[PDB]
Amino acid sequence: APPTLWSRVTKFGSGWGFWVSPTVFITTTHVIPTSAKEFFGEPLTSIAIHRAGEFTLFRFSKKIRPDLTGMILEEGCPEGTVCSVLIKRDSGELLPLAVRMGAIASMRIQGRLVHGQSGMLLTGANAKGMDLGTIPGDCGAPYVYKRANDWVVCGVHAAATKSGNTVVCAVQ
Amino acid sequence: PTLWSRVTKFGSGWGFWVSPTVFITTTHVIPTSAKEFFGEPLTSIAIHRAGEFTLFRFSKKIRPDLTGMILEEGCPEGTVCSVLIKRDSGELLPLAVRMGAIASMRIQGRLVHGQSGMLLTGANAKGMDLGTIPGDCGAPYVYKRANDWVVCGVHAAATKSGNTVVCAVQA
Ligand SMILES: CC(C)(CO)NC(=O)c1cccc(Cl)c1
Repeated sequence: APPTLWSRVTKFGSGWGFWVSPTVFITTTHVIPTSAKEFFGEPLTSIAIHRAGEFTLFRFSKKIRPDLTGMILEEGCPEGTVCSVLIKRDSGELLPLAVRMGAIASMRIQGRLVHGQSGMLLTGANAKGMDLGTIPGDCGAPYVYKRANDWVVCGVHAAATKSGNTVVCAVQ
Repeated sequence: PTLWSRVTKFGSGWGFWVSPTVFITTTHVIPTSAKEFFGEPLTSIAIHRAGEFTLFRFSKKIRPDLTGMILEEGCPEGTVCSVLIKRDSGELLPLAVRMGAIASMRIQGRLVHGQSGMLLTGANAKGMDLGTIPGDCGAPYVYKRANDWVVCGVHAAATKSGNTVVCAVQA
């Protein structure tokens, strides 16, 4: 995946978030530190927060990442789209996991209720474990795909089944 | 402890540590001029070649951090293998491959003998981290059986799509 998409993937709370633009940062609601009152040197009172279930968007009143171009964020993607989930792992290792995207879904995963766009990993027979599949610390990683001219981000990693291929992308 | 630590840059492609002393790769990626590999004189290395499959056995422990894994001659038809691709970018790209019969296949004008496979990414336009490229040769084919990982061969070739592949196998 292009270096300019990896540069946007930022370690955050118990997981990750993603810079859509110099002023817009997206993440999974449950990775946000619940005590936090300051983000990137800005107080809460200078930030517009848009929350839909497991999807959170932060809009800043100054350019926090002026090195970046604004890119397209969409509310999920068409059924059958193949996306990459841009996962960073132990020691500048980059893991762009291939996922075939499905229907909007509500599920119960490890007792928790989760809603977003479902998908199936295309990495192996079963993706149990960290070599072929996701771990809890991957939450907030972006789902991206190429419209063979440009790249689109269509949501953030919310949950995965224990012993399975199924993942959920939280969407705007 | 990870399978990915076993995938190592080698010659024009990659190879895989099966054990502290056993390394497997694709015959055509191996340097044709060498007096040592991994600091060990070629004098003390056993080389077993079968077509596009090569196994090296070293006289001392090169990777003492590793346990020995199961190596088999291919896998049953219908098995969904993972090809463990490493890229010079720093990307790790595990891709699902549905495995078919052992055959001699015509791939970009050459005959290649090994186990056929097709990627589950399928459609085409792999210009997205969705298919193989020539520099990926020697990457291992693995799958989970019970609690056990099995390595069943090495990446030897692919069609122009990068979606129809050949896994070179032992013996
Ligand atoms: C990435 C950092 C170091 C900063 O955002 N993460 C945390 O400080 C963190 C992690 C887990 C839980 C809570 Cl409350 C905070």
